[PDB]
Amino acid sequence: KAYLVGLYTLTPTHPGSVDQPIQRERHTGFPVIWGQSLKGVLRSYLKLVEKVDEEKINKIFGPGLISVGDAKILFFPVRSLKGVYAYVTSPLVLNRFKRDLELAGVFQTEIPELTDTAIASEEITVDNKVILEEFAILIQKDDKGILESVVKAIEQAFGNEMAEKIKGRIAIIPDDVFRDLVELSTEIVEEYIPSDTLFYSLILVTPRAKDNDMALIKEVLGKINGKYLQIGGNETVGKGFVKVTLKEVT
Repeated sequence: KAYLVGLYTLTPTHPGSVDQPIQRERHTGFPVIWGQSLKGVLRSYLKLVEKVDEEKINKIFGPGLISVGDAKILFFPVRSLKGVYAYVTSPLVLNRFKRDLELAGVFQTEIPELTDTAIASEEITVDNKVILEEFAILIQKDDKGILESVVKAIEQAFGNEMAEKIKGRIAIIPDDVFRDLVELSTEIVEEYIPSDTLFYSLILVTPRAKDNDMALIKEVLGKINGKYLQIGGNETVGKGFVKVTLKEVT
């Protein structure tokens, strides 16, 4: 079995590997949080905040019994003329997400290719385009209900509160533009991912597990749903606070 994890940054963040740049995928340039880091904060959180038994932890995480994946960006917040900001994703991102769900053992609605046009909520459209920082991006008419199936996916994967926050404020952009945005619209004071970014990660149970272990895992891990964590450097000046969701896949 698999658990799906949502990470919503509440505060500018510099995860893991502070004049050094944030970690990115070698071939895309997308920001990412390594599963090592992530495992770290999850474990240490179950120890220092949840008071879980150290032994239950060693049975689940090691000194293991699960795999904590790299968290990957699903929605990235961008300055938007109409609306104040938009949740920007893209076809590459969405497909990678669908592929990851399939790996988890799971969303069967065709994501459309886009190269020069966007599909967006109406709430952020100045007819007839979405305007994200510099770029004005021409909008195509959503007549396949893609936004509502995506809002639906958000709701099934991260809950009502998250789907609510996002709904009305969503834009699907050409991939290259999305990549430009996430490379050039990072928070600089040095570099941070913005404070309304949404990440997702998989937790996978080993096939050699028995039902007692599955029960153990379900219990311990369920204690992170709806909770607040810190990740990255600069914790004392208010950076890296995130809001975690956890969800048993079917």
